[PDB]
Amino acid sequence: TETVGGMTLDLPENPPPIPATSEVVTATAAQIKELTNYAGVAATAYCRSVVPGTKWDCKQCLKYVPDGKLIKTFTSLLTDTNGFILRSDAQKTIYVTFRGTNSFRSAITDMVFTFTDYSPVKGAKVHAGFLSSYNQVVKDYFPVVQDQLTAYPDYKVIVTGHSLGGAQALLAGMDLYQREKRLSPKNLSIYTVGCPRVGNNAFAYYVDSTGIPFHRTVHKRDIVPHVPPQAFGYLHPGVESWIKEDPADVQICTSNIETKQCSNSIVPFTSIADHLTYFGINEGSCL
Repeated sequence: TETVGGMTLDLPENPPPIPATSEVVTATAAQIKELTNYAGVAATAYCRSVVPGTKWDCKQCLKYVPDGKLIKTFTSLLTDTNGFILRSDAQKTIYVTFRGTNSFRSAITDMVFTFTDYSPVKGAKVHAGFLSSYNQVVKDYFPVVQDQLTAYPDYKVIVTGHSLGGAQALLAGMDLYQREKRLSPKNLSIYTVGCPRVGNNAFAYYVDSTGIPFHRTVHKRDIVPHVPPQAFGYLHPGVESWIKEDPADVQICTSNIETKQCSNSIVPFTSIADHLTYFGINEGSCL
């Protein structure tokens, strides 16, 4: 079938098997568990009972944050960007979670690569679409994170998303770092699953300079972390955790600028199907 940026949407038959990986370190069980748990939280955003239902009783909800309390949900129609803030007293965590559209295949096939300037950092540019969506939802969530952190000032803030939601997560994390001075690398972290590239080289260097931990989990041959194209100027910051095969073969490329050794090693034999499951958790349909 079809390609985007030279990469398949549907996997051929007889793709080269995924090549063995021998810096790059195997994730421990504990690290896998933690990536899994925040992948699960990200998955709940696609549940209509959560947004806009405003309940926390979904399957992955009670599995990963059993004592969760929804503080706020929000939706921007124009790009179908949705999210929530949730607090766990048991885990001492304030969660900021986002998605974009659940129409994944069209979203990738129609995506346009145009940059807008990233105004906090001269020379830095981010995908114009992602940034417009962010500028809609920031009004909804930012005051609420400030308010919860005032009320629970010892809690950490975890920002998580799948797919286009991962783009919102990273933009939120950078905004929180910029404007909420009570947050730093000690108490703020960003986790994503199937995150596309979000900005240019300078944006990526900036993100790395903040020291805010940005985790990019990528599931086997998932196309989405490979768009938009590097050749257009885009570059991933963050540390890639690449699920090659569960339950134990998850490889960490510890460098904070994307490398050739994790999921970029399977390009251009990618798939949209691989975008839909992370650690056995369905991402996109609340299954």
